[PDB]
Amino acid sequence: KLIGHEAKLLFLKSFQFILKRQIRWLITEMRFPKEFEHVAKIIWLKILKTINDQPQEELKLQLHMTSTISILYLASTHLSLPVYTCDYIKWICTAKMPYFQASEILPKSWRIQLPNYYVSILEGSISPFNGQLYNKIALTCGMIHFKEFFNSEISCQGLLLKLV
DNA sequence: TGTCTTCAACTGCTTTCGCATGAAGTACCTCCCAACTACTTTTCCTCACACTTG
Repeated sequence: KLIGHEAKLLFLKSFQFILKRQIRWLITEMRFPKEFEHVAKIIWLKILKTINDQPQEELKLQLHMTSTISILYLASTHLSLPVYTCDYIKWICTAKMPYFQASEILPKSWRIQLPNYYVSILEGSISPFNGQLYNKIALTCGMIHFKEFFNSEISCQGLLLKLV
């Protein structure tokens, strides 16, 4: 229950946390050591860097339901473990991600922090339409300047195998 | 003009001494309160049309 800059800071924070919860199920899910974990962490560290700069009263960050998986997606590609469609279907099928419902938090309290303008608009709003999902990845790459930072992006002779 | 006589209406009382065990007048209006559903609210997000090229 707070509006403005600090409302945003915790909106920020909550976004912070669920992604982390997302990542660890990621590790249990695939089991691809420190590596998957730390690359994902700095990726968002890098994402955060940008958010602070256009701060003042910049509230454009309200990253979407898709922003988080785009993050995990790009981090995975850096590593280049899998694929997108496969990942998405697997995730929906097993709810592997905490993606669809945002009640997890650890907030009970973050919830009450008045999901207000933001945190309420977090965790599970709706399912991806048309490019309502590849477009975000591009935006993340732009903010990220991801291609310079990470090697071999979108690759995978494994998607071909998956497909045949 | 004067005195006597009756009847009926009204006054006042008819154990003491303690526990009990207190309750209860109050109508007209109400604003507040509690409610169900619908509607509205704040912040955020993402795409779209057009113009110009050859």
